[PDB]
Amino acid sequence: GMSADGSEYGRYFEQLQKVNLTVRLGDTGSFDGTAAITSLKGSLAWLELFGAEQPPPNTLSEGAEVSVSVWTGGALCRCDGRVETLRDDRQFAIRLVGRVRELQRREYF
Repeated sequence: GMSADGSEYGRYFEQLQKVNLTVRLGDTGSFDGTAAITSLKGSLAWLELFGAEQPPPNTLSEGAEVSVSVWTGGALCRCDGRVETLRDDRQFAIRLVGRVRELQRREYF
């Protein structure tokens, strides 16, 4: 039902799994962190950082383009996204867009 649903995202992402957080910092650089999920509802997840390595103030925003990455048993499933609705410098949503492809695959021979 129309409640910002998902498709196959929860085949790769999970409610307690963790994701990279590549934030384009258009004025600064990038800020590329880690957070665990706490709640996953289709295209939407909610996050809690991983540690005291947190961004500068005023810098995160609710529609920052941010890109996620998680490993699930075969490749790197990464997805571009937006923040959707921030809550704090360490607690925030994300909304997956552009589908999740197997971009990377731990190139170790």
